[PDB]
Amino acid sequence: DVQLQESGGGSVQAGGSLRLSCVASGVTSTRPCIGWFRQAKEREGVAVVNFRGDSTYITDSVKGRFTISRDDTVYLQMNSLKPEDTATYYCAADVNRGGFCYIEDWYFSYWGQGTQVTVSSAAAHHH
Repeated sequence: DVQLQESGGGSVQAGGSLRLSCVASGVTSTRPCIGWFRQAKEREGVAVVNFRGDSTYITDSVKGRFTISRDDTVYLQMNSLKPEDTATYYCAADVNRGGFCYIEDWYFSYWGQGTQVTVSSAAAHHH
């Protein structure tokens, strides 16, 4: 199996930033498309990146604040965070599309355990 190791979650204030990472191991043939998904509600897409670094985002609003990049190690840089960005973030892999990507979860067969991201309003935030 492809194995996915997530890191970089935490608790921040609204307007803050976090950088998630996902490291894929167990890749023996096709390098995977790596995607980030989140679930606060149903699971939803965020962004995906193909084996050569080309990215696709769920919406323009998301693309304006988050950036996905690839070194099989992928980063999701999250800026200008909204309270509503609070969720468990999951990385996922698709090795059945030649290394290329779709944004939808039904193309992904390997899932990380999830990493919690908590974004608090100014009134609620404590270090």
